[PDB]
Amino acid sequence: RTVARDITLLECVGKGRYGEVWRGSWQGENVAVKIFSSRDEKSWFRETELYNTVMLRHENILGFIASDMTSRHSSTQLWLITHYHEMGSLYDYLQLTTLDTVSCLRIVLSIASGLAHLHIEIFGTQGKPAIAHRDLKSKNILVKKNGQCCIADLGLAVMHSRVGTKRYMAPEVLDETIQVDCFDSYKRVDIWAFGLVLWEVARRMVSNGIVEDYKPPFYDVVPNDPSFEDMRKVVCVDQQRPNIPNRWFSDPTLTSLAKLMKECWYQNPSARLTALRIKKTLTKID
Ligand SMILES: COc1cc(-c2cncc(-c3ccc(C4CCNCC4)cc3)c2C)cc(OC)c1OC
Ligand SMILES: COc1cc(-c2cncc(-c3ccc(C4CCNCC4)cc3)c2C)cc(OC)c1OC
Ligand SMILES: COc1cc(-c2cncc(-c3ccc(C4CCNCC4)cc3)c2C)cc(OC)c1OC
Repeated sequence: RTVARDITLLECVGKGRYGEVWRGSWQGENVAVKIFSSRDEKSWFRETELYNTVMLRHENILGFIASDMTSRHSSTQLWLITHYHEMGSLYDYLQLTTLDTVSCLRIVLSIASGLAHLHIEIFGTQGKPAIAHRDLKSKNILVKKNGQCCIADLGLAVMHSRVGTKRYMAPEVLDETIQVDCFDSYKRVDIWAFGLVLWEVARRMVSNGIVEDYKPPFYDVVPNDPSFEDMRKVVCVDQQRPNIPNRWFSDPTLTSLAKLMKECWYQNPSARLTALRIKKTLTKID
């Protein structure tokens, strides 16, 4: 039988330290092809090892298709092939889209659903180990045509049965007090980052004719490409948190979301809500 492996690379949709991501086509269907830099080969190995251990399948996790290693004359080429989401990342989408109550909640609940699925150990034959993502951010979330999102990029993920993006790092990572021996610590780092993503999305929800412009977390207190020290001063020494605008307190949904954010940002990691509790809270809003 024929094994059709050719993928037509059509358009580069992302480029960075990690390599490039291309919209591609296989057997007439769009796929996304991440071509790894040499600098980032470890992320290919980590994601491949994870998927070789558990084939994750969830509406809110970016769908795996294949991992490929191809020998070249002097090099090794590493590709990760996934489903393609033409609307792009949440980061891109929020730049020039505003949201209503229903679409805001649909986005954030879908993220919480994907994150809870990663975090929760499932026993038995169709089960999975618990997984922490370790690099949650709006550029690592893709928007689907049905209004839900999916979480992408498991290159830093850790299982239980490169470092994260500095802007999204939790206080205990920045002050190096994280209990590296406790898997729950990594879950709590994800929850901190989830709270920041929630803030980013909520700013784009319209209420009473008002909306905030898209900004990344801490845009008003650190530079672009903030250093580790820059972040530690803000998050650990001064214990600053993203601002909640007054106008949110005129809207019941944004008021509830502000409370939720605050409970993801406690300095004490064990005080933060769990992904499952966030899901429950979101289902009771509106
Ligand atoms: C090796 O490389 C690649 C293979 C494929 C590919 C192409 N066509 C058919 C297949 C296939 C899948 C399953 C089965 C079996 C399963 C057990 N029993 C019944 C039948 C046979 C064949 C596969 C994997 C695609 C690639 O990319 C997109 C690819 O490169 C990454
Ligand atoms: C890697 O990705 C893709 C692979 C395929 C593909 C090609 N040929 C054969 C298969 C297959 C056929 C039979 C069985 C089994 C295994 C248990 N016992 C009986 C049934 C498994 C696999 C598959 C999935 C198709 C894709 O899309 C349409 C595809 O996604 C791009
Ligand atoms: C974050 O991580 C990953 C994302 C993808 C991925 C999947 N689908 C769609 C995309 C995308 C498509 C288009 C655009 C826009 C943005 C502005 N306008 C022009 C183009 C952005 C993003 C991307 C990046 C794939 C990965 O691997 C294969 C991947 O790594 C695991």
